[PDB]
Amino acid sequence: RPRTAFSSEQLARLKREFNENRYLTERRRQQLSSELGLNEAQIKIWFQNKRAKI
Repeated sequence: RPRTAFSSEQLARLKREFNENRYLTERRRQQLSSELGLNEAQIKIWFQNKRAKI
């Protein structure tokens, strides 16, 4: 699944969440999917790549 394009607002929210906790429980990933309008799979990959860059 190739990464989708995130909006400025979606990225801002993602970075803020990452800053709070960089590991994502299944439940939080599901709540973040609902709130941001992104597939849970896109959030998971964004989190994994972000930790790798870090």
